[PDB]
Amino acid sequence: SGFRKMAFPSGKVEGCMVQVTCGTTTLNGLWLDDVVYCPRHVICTSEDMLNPNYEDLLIRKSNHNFLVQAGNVQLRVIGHSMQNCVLKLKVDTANPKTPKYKFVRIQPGQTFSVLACYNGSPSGVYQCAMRPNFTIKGSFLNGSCGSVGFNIDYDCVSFCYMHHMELPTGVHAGTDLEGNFYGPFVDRQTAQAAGTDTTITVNVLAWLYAAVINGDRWFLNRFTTTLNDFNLVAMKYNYEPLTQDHVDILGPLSAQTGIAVLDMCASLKELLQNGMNGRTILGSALLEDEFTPFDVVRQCS
Amino acid sequence: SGFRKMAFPSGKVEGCMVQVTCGTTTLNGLWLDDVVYCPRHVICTSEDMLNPNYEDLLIRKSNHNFLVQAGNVQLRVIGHSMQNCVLKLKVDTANPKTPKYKFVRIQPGQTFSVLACYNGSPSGVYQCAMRPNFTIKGSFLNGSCGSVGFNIDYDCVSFCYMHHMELPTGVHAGTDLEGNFYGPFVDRQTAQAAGTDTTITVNVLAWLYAAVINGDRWFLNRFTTTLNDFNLVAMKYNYEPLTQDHVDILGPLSAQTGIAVLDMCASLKELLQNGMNGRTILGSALLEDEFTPFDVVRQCSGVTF
Ligand SMILES: O=c1[nH]cc(-c2cc(-c3cc(Cl)c(F)c(OCc4ccccc4Cl)c3)c(=O)n(-c3cccnc3)c2)c(=O)[nH]1
Repeated sequence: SGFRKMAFPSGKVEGCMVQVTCGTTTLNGLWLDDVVYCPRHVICTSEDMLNPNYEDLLIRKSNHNFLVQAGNVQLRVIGHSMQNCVLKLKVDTANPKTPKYKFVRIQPGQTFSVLACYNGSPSGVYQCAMRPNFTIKGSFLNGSCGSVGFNIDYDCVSFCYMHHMELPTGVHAGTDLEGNFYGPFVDRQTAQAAGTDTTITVNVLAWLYAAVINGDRWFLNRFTTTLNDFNLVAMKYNYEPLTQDHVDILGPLSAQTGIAVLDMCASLKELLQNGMNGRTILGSALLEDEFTPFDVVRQCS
Repeated sequence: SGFRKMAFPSGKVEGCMVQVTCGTTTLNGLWLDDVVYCPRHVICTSEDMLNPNYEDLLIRKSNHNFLVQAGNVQLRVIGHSMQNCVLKLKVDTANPKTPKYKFVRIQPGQTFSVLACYNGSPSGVYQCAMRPNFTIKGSFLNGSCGSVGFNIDYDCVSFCYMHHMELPTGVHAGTDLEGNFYGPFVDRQTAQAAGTDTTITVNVLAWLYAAVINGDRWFLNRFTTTLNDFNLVAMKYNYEPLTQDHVDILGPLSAQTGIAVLDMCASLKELLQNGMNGRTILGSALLEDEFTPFDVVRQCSGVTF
């Protein structure tokens, strides 16, 4: 029993983290096979940041301008190329610690673990969700760019996020491992801001089911709702609209507990209306939206 | 910026987890050098766990009763012995992945990372605190016994917890790696409950500093107070006492932030007696007590391993 926000064991990713330096810029890279992946803004100077011409800056670079450092070992860069916002550094030796891996691009609402790193060295690991506005609410200091987010399935690491920058509001933006940003963001210091954040409704419902599975029933009620009536209400609380696909995703948990999805939706509407009234659910005084339907079956009985 | 409940990276410990079976019981063991550590209640049957005589159960067992699995490899047990509530299984070959490590006993209010495993296979990692009532509010399913808790200092793993059982209320109880229980519990299937719990005051203060560091500062006020003054109100609310040791431990955060520790205690005193309005702190409507002052310094300054 019990319910914690749980990250994946970080060992397989720890064995891939290296340090990458251009002039006075140092950040992290991901060393898989004979390729080191990192953010391309490592090649900028602070004078470039406003309107960097990345292709012009890269053409001027030589292999030996890139110092890659794995532990004590300096790695020899034998080639370099650019794919979208990610720099790809060919090195002369394959990482022996390379795990089974794949690059995946995730959807808002999906969760993953972050291995926060500085100077190629892991600082800590924590569990995150991609927000509906395509940012993540991470914990990132200067030097953290190139830290990656991942899930692990059996023994295969799926890389889904690389950290690139912190927006002025204090949240974080980055790319998949093919260098395409999540969201309408670009890697230059120009005015940009995320959409209004919203609550990940399907994740909240999944978490209410987890609470029922662990024995809390104090928030259930006798009501049911239509999908459209629920969305009309939830959106007035800045909750994401719920789709029929979300309703189908919740099938298993609704079966396992004997509570229809639109019954649970009625409970959610009432919680938004009344609050918690001094009580908690799985240890939170707030409705938690960073557990997926999949995570709930993962952690739960 | 940002502030997250953050665990230590778990790589050095993942390489030590193995499976241990006696009869129809399977749980996790910790493989360091040529010794596997795990809970001694692995030698108990159904009838045994109601009132076990462990030395007699262990006498009757022999090396080949212990089935030890390191992934697909199998370790040959060449000796067995007990230290307190932990079983020590000597194997023929040393773990090549053994990290620099030591065994430590922690204090209530100290935090650590838990690597929850099943069938010797690590599954998830999370951060938690040793409660003042010597329980931990973990998340374990059947088969998690033998999972460990640890801290990393520089390059050295400090093992501080081994998981033994779930209590009837859903909180968890275990030992240090020398098999000494945390709190007044026994490894036997009998009625047991934890004492009333309290809030780790120095950790709440540290968390308030983390909120200020991150720009959340509506709760700061003009007043100061004193330990004797704060502690009279605090104990009323089931809060641990604040000691001069706690104040000096916060000095770095006060310094980094410009808010003196006795000034911050005036803020916490007021949140107790008034609560929060409709407001949150670092996105929480509860007062958070599972971050130590060192945790906040390490996270808000970038310390790596
Ligand atoms: O040697 C190194 N130099 C710099 C960094 C670094 C760089 C950035 C960064 C990168 C790019 Cl491309 C930007 F457009 C950018 O502008 C931000 C902004 C300002 C006003 C309006 C819009 C925007 Cl977006 C910033 C960064 O956000 N962080 C960083 C800091 C804290 C947390 N997480 C990450 C680090 C580093 O890690 N190492």
